[PDB]
Amino acid sequence: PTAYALAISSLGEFNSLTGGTSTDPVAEGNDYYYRFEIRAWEGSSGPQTNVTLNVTRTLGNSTFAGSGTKGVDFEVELDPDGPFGPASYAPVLSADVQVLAWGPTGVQLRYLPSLAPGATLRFSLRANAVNGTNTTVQADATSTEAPGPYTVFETTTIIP
Amino acid sequence: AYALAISSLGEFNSLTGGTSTDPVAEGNDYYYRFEIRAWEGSSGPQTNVTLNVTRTLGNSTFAGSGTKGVDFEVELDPDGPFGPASYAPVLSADVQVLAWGPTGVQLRYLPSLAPGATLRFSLRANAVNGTNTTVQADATSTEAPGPYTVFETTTIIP
Ligand SMILES: [Ca+2]
Ligand SMILES: [Ca+2]
Ligand SMILES: [Ca+2]
Ligand SMILES: [Ca+2]
Repeated sequence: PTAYALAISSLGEFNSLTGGTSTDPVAEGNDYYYRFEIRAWEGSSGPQTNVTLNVTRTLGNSTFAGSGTKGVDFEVELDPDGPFGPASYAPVLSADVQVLAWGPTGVQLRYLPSLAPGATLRFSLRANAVNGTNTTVQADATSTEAPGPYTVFETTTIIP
Repeated sequence: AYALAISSLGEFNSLTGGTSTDPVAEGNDYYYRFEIRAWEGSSGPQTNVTLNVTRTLGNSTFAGSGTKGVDFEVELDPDGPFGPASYAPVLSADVQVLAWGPTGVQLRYLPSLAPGATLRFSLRANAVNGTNTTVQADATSTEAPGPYTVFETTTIIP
């Protein structure tokens, strides 16, 4: 059997930090947002601690924007019962997310509360579009109990 | 003149609608969803818009022999995010299945894809193992060869 497991998925690119519509391609000089989901297995023995997202630009010239302010540069929402219950995504408190790194090529965010079995976190991250070459980002999820690696690669077409 | 985009939408427990999944338990079916999106600034419509999906890691397989409405679905949103028209299924004859096997599928949309329009592809897979499945999805057209590629990953509970 298995004690703990995590999943990651890309949801694509968006024109707003929360709600709004999907985009890609994006015109050079515009802000756009990446969204990723980290999901705890419903069969997990208990809560998972130090659930971390690490996102790095691998290709292209788009940069993660700003200095890393919650509600502007990034947002983290918790769906407490995931797809197993009718509770919706809601923003978490500022004190629940630690910004371990925030730079143009790389961000790292840790969720401090434990993540219950079946619960899902949605991360939204602001980028600045630059160039006529595709931007690719690698997104990696870990917890103390489930180190992974769990990795996706999302690609954005930037119109020059 | 022309440009295309691709995005992963993650994994689902149904071919259309239902809810998001991942992790998946071994022995269950699940569905990958990908979107190909024509640039709204494109000169004209784009022909032979193709999705190629291949397994890069793990043991999960694309399921069945490639029957529309069972193993895969293609939906068109004719104005994409720029207009309030929704996704609707396309006719069986609008989608050419160039390849369909356990490690690889290739699907071509035969009508031309208008500037700003989006295609959403759903593909049935069989979950096997205690190692992550990774799939590579590539989009191409005649006028925007790309290739444009994403890599989506599924946790399989053994
Ligand atoms: Ca996934
Ligand atoms: Ca819920
Ligand atoms: Ca994309
Ligand atoms: Ca629409």
